[PDB]
Amino acid sequence: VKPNYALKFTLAGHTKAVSSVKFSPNGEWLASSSADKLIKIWGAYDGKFEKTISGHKLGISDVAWSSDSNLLVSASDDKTLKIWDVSSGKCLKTLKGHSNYVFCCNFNPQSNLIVSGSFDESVRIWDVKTGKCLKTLPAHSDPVSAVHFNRDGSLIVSSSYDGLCRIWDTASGQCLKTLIDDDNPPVSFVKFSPNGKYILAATLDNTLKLWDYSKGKCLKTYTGHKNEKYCIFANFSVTGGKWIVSGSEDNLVYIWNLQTKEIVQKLQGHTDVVISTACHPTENIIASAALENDKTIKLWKSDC
Ligand SMILES: COc1cc(CNC(=O)c2ccc(F)c(CNC3=NCCN3)c2)cc(OC)c1
Repeated sequence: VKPNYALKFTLAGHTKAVSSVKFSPNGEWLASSSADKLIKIWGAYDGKFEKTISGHKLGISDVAWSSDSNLLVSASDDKTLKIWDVSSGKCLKTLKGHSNYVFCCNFNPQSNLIVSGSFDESVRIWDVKTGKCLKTLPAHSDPVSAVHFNRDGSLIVSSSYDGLCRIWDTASGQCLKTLIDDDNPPVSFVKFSPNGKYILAATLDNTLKLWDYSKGKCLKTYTGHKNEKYCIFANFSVTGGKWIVSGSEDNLVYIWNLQTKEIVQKLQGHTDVVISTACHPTENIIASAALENDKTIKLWKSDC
């Protein structure tokens, strides 16, 4: 019915706002990225600081794991992405081509491609092994807020401050569908559901929506949080109860029942906007991270 997430660890070390937290697919790590130009690796279960990964010349707005938990990709204001070997901490490739800040990134499930979105209004598709840019999509007419592959890798969903949500054919780069075709409000985050049938989208009017991709129709709307300014990550929680999880500009983590749309819990503790949340792949564990008045990551655990 409702979860009982409670604060277990607070992870300190970043010196500017945290921008993104992500659990490794094998469950043992949390990665965090920050405006302080650093990636940090933490033990997922005990919050134990593991290492700092450094090399970007300006702040990092997103980081993402490969399917095998061995690689990270980061998106930076230095206009590049970097692919990192987590074990060594070494930068394997620097992905050059965007002409403005890189804001968002993800691997495909095969982990042979990286997709990126930028303030230059484009979506780029990159070959992981060579670091070459395979395609540049003129996807949007304002900064790109999120990019995500579906479960079989054949689709990319993108969102932008231009108000659009578009779905792209990975193989050809051509647009399959414009899911949201408004010019306002900004679409500040999007992500496929784990089975690839639905799309979770945030708009900067304090709204999250669950869309049916195939039918192009809105199935659920989630409200009650504060989101009018920042591109805040949102998540499907699937290890226990089926929830939607999101940060909020009132410094709380919100948890909703996916089916009934009722708020089931609000997690209090951060002292700034909760910009990023992540859900552990096998345990009922949430990671949350906050902006510059706070700069910490918090690990929360639930019995269900
Ligand atoms: C007025 O125009 C704007 C204002 C903005 C406002 N900036 C942010 O919300 C922001 C800044 C730094 C971050 F690290 C993060 C968190 N990172 C992240 N979220 C989803 C993928 N990665 C968010 C954005 C924008 O385009 C994107 C255009």
